[PDB]
Amino acid sequence: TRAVFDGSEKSMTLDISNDNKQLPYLAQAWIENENQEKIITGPVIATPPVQRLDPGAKSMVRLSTTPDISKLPQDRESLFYFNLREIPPVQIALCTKIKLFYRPAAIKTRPNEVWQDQLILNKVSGGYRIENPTPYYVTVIGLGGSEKQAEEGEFETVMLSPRSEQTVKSANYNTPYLSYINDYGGRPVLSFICNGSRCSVK
Amino acid sequence: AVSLDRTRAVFDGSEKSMTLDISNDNKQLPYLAQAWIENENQEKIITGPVIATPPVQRLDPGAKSMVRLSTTPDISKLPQDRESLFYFNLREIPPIALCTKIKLFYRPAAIKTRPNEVWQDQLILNKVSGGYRIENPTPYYVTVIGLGGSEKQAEEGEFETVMLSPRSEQTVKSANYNTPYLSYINDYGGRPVLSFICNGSRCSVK
Repeated sequence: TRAVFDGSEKSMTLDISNDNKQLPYLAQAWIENENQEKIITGPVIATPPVQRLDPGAKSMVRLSTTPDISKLPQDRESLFYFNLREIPPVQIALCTKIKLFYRPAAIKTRPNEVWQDQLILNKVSGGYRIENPTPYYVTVIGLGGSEKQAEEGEFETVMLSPRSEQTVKSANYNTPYLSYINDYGGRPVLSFICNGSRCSVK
Repeated sequence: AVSLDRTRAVFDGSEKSMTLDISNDNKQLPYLAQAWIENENQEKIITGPVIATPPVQRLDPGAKSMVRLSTTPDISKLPQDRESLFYFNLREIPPIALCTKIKLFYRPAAIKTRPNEVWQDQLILNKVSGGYRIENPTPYYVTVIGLGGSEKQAEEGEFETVMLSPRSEQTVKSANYNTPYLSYINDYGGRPVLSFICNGSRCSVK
């Protein structure tokens, strides 16, 4: 659901398949920027745009970077979405979107480093203002009053941009807990300790 | 699996908004429903002039809900003498999503119709080589769902559904019937069948 790249490889292929055992499908592929608008001008592209996949048949999509990848900020992450839509040739289709995180080598991490423990919760009316002081995107799943309640979250509540703040509507908890998705797809839980209006990771 | 209450919608421009019912038919798991508007080119618009709220909502197992469609003040820049086409989109997110797209016809208040008013009987069928050049001289989109040499064939026969835009024409491949029968879908989901009389290459409704 997420791929991190640094632009050292100009191309990548994804394996796609028609999982429908009976009908043929067209598979449309395209890139969107972080605001989820289609971009056909780079700096990440996908080919081919369209292709027919017969029942049970396998194929691939090629993702490439263009020279304009180097005009992106080099001290923070940039986000793209790879989109796949499958429609038989009320329109009902299968639609997938994978998050592509452009992570410049200047901000490459070590595997035993957790930047997500720098999140701050600010107690505001009707919820919290979360600060992400890091150069990376932080995908939050659950926010609760216990590890259990944070672990139950089934969806991505909010996604925090590099070096940013966002307000989320939430009940005020004495002991706030939040789960996030890491680079490997896991969902660790953080516990916060509050001091009046501000809570930091224990 | 989130489902919609209808397959097509008409936005009555004499109203400020309208609502669409959605329901989570999965009784076991919760889903997120993401809703957005597209323009006639199937391009996403998030500023107006037609908006869907909320953009994203949580549906609990078996829950029912709704999506509200509203106009911004920019809606007054669309043509007021013809309908405009938008698409209403719905994406379900499981805890491999499904995406539904219906047509949203925006009908300005100036061309508001009476409930038993028919305009699809103003289509003109022109016999061209290989078929018919169909003209829609009205301010509405008209969807033809069948064409044949009898009432039976217009309804029973398999036809490629063709949508005509306001005040335009489209050519469809077909046999040359002496007396053509055309079927369309109205705003109520009815499927009336028209019969044409051709004098020369021009056919109009009896």
